[PDB]
Amino acid sequence: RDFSPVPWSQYFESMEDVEVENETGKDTFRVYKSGSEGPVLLLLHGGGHSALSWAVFTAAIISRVQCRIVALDLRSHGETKVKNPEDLSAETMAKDVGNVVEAMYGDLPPPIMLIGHSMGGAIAVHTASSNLVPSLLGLCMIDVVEGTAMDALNSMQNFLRGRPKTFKSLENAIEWSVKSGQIRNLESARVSMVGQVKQCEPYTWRIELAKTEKYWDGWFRGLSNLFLSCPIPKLLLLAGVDRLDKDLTIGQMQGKFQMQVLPQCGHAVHEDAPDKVAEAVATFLIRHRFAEPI
Repeated sequence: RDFSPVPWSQYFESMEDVEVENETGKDTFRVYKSGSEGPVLLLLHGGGHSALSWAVFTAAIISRVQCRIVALDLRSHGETKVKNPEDLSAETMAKDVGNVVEAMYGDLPPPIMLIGHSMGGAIAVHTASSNLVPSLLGLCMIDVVEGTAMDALNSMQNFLRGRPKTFKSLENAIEWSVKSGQIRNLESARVSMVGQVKQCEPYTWRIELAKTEKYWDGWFRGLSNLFLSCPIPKLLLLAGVDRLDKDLTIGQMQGKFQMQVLPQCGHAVHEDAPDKVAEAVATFLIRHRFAEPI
């Protein structure tokens, strides 16, 4: 099989480094974009990943509904450069998302649907909840359930600590990511892995997720009810997570959010089964008349 790196340009129409001047100075956030019409799907990746994890999903969703895509490298991930990379509190990260949207569109933002996986799902909710994105019309969390969130992350640490510490080349990192079982979908791995690593000082991991543990409580505490309280249509996609917690079960009985079950994936279902995620998102968008089918 071919494990050579595939660039972002095979999936996104453009990319930009968005400048943001915040309390700690002047930061730059990397975004990969696509499309010209329809709602902007603002995609937030999970811990240790990057916006490139949404590459294959982007091609899949664009072929189903008329929409735009803005995949964001969160603080300390991918190619984003902040002055205080240690601060991964929910508060700061949500603020970043709002600041990025503000810088990208100013006073005339397009309709936006937040979509986040794991850590990104929590950040998506904190952002929507704090009303940091004025034009928000919908919210989606992928495999994020407060009740078991901490346990999901802890089960991962064992794997994370055992991974190779460096790779001779980007191609070897990609080959390892597939053969290790981390990324089942070869297509996604060839493009997304470049976002998970960086050149040493050979490649090494962009971030040691274990160092962010002090912020996990802030990411998930009260997240389920926080999600339910957001005054916009909502979507919960389950893949690796097999159950709702008590809060969401109650919310579901109250009809507060749409829910869909996708094929199991211990990692990122948006990388492993891009079109299944796109199909679910497209259905939701069409259901609420947020976008037109292609």
